[PDB]
Amino acid sequence: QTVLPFTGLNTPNGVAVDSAGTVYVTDKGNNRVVKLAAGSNTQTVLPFTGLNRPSGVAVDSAGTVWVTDHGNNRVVKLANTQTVLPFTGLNTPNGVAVDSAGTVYVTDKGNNRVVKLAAGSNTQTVLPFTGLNRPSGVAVDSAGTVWVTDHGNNRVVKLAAGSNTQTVLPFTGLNTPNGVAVDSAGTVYVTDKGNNRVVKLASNTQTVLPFTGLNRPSGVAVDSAGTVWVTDHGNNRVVKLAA
Repeated sequence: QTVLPFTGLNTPNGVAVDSAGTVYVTDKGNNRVVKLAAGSNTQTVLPFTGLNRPSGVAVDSAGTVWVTDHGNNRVVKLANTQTVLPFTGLNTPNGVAVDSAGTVYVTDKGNNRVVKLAAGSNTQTVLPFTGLNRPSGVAVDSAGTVWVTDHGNNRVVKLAAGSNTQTVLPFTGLNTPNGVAVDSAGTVYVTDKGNNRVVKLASNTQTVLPFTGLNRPSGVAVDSAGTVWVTDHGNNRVVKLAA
């Protein structure tokens, strides 16, 4: 593993990576989002304003950055105009994901639900998950399958594309799973926050990734080359492992 050269992070939560290898991190305790260009030593604070304990971050292929502004019950995006997305009724939203169509998915953690907003729409859809308990991370693959970490229930669930009912993924021994990412090949990675580890599922037999010294890992992201980035929330750092 290598430790990325961020400085002064305070409980980093979410992480996202784009196709040029730029890494974006929500610096939750400093109310800011920072980024590192590939191979750079200086981080840049993005011109978001008014953030309060931001949690999740996602980036689309057009370089637009979406952040769940947890403490303000809202989702904001940056194209340098910041705009607030027209979600309604959110309660401490935390995970965010965006598909190729520009559809934004949010885990509405305080309301035990997952909602989505189609691009340029004033229509919020509640996804038909059931029995969720503080859902925390969300990922969506190219086929439209949605994965959610059901933090409070120590499980990961998914709604297969076109399905009306969720399935529980065959992970074993999770303790408050927090972040989820899915690569091009359908491999799912989950930060098992309460066990200080990152696991993955290609299969019903999971693997533990060979990170060392994690302390409540939170966010996870994977790039097109299979490199895995994890916010090591308890150690105020971001670490990565190449494939």
